[PDB]
Amino acid sequence: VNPTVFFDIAVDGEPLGRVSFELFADKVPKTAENFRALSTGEKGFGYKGSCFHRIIPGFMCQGGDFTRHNGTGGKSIYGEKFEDENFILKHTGPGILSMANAGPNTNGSQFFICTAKTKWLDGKHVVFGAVKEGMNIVEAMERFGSRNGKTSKKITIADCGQLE
Ligand SMILES: [Mg+2]
Repeated sequence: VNPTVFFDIAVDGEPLGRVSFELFADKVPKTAENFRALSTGEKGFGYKGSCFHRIIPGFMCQGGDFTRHNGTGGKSIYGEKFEDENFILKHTGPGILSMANAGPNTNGSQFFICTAKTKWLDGKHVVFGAVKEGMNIVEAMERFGSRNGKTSKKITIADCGQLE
């Protein structure tokens, strides 16, 4: 069954709300497993405490760089980076969870949550999940972003893990 993960989002250290995702392990097991493990923190490193360093209203919220917190870092549980598992799922609208990357086969730990349909990313970024609960919290997060993605407040993952 597809695992479910949650993020407890905070603004400047204050709780904002919880966001949960369903990970499509049935279609992209390797990619889903990477995100799941990073969320539980079972490997000794992960998303807990990291921030969303790039938030662009009307486009997406990007995070996952738990090593450099600026988009230059992050790593997977399979090594620094791993292959594009497949492009079965498309960016069909708000709530889509997809892997950020630096070109073909450079998936690490960085990911983004779409806040709109972004078809031009199809075939370029691997989609592996979708917001299940808390899409309103994701939209709320946009209020702290900007055209170039720079955030006006510190948006962090105060806590995360696996549900169900
Ligand atoms: Mg992949």
